[PDB]
Amino acid sequence: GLKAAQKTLFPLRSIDDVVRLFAAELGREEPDLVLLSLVLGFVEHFLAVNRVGLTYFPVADLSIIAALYARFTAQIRGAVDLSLYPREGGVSSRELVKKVSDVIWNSLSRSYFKDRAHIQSLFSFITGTKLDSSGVAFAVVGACQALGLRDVHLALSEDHAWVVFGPNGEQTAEVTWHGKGNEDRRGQTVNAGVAERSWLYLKGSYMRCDRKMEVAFMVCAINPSIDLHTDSLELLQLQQKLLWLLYDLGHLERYPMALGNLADLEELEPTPGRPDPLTLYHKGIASAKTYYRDEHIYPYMYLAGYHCRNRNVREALQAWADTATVIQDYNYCREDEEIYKEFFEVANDVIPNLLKEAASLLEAGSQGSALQDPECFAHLLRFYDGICKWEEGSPTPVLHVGWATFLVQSLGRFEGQVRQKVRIVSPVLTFQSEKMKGMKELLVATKINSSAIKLQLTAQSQVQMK
Ligand SMILES: CNc1nc(NC2CCN(Cc3ccc4c(cc(C#N)n4C[C@]45C[C@](NC=O)(C4)C5)c3C)CC2)c2cc(CC(F)(F)F)sc2n1
Repeated sequence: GLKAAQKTLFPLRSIDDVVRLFAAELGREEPDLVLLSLVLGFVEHFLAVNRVGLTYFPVADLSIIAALYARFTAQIRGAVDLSLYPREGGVSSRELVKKVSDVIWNSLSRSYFKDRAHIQSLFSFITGTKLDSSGVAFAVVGACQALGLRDVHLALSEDHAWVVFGPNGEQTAEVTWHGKGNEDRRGQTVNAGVAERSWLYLKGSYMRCDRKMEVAFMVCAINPSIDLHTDSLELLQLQQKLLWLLYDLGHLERYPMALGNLADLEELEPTPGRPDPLTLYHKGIASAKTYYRDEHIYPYMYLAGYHCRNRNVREALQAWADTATVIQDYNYCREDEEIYKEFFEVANDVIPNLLKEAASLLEAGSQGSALQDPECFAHLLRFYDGICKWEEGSPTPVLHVGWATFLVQSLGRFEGQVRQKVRIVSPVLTFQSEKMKGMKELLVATKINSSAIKLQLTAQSQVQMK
């Protein structure tokens, strides 16, 4: 509106007052995305971007928030003439979605760093004319809500955002850019990306938000970071309390990564009487299995990262094996580089460092070490197997020799007597990838044949002539 009922809690003087506003909006037929994003962006600005003069909490006065809200609605309503886009059947047209996208896009500053922190909210859009990639998609949805377009909703993969709209909510439209140096596809469907089985479009198992999930998205989008070394405790608390509010209302049920975010916040500062982080990570994985065909990678990464921080090598390896079992059924496509980077860093930095410490602890007499557990060797092998299977049939390759030395080193952290205990069948493990099937006979030698492993992992045809 803003409607009278939306104004009664102002001024917001504390974290808890912001939570009360979110609770009130989430109890309405349609929570007001523009109001909520402006409030979060205002408090984030004064808690993380500029803390000069902060004494407790940046009071959000109604006059200030209402003026920002009016700037947004005036910009959208003045620029989008709905009479040019008649709404057949109470649903929106592709041309109307494209117009809203164009209005947001054309408002942005001509040159700025797109990966900056704190450019996600409508506060940033209004005051700085800057948005990050997914911020543009959220702003399009908020503008559509402000215009009365109840069918336009945010769609989210694990690395991109777009909109759904139209009859039955069945149309898709790109509304923002993805990554750096890719060609704009605004206004097009996501069908080519779904059909090519890229990770970017999740084989179609992406999130189709309702309004409550769009509120969850903006809460996950809070960025508490003040600088590289410092987070705002106030914004961490706000994000944590808002995620618990959403959790209790059922609005995280279909949002795996939000459950992982909540688990990470609980690990940092547990809330008495709430579930443990592990329970929450497992709920995020359950959500992905239940609603998204177990086609998401990050729920397992969140779990693996917790185990890795807790130096629980066995369960970290299991969770990484599970990430690879998801990725194996994708084709590695152009624009999937973010997930390639995660696997590369896990394989070639994180696992090596974890196993190096495990080896030192084993030398010092550790008992029950992952390095003496053949099931942990099997998890390592299953991790590589899924990456090799991912590569099969893909338009771009995954493995190269820069992976091969780390594989040889990690395999060799397990003594041959441990490695011998895994039965590879066509502790028991079955390989899905042809690369790992051919590597089987190299996996039990006391001194692994490093050159042969490298040949098998990279499918290198030849050794040096001379
Ligand atoms: C909360 N809601 C939420 N979150 C989203 N993305 C989150 C994805 C996970 N990251 C953290 C992160 C990043 C890498 C990690 C782990 C855990 C592990 C593990 N193991 N790794 C791999 C590592 C270990 C490494 N190296 C040294 O340690 C990092 C390699 C973790 C938790 C934070 C953002 C998105 C994206 C959307 C699409 C958009 F809208 F944006 F278009 S919607 C949306 N919603």
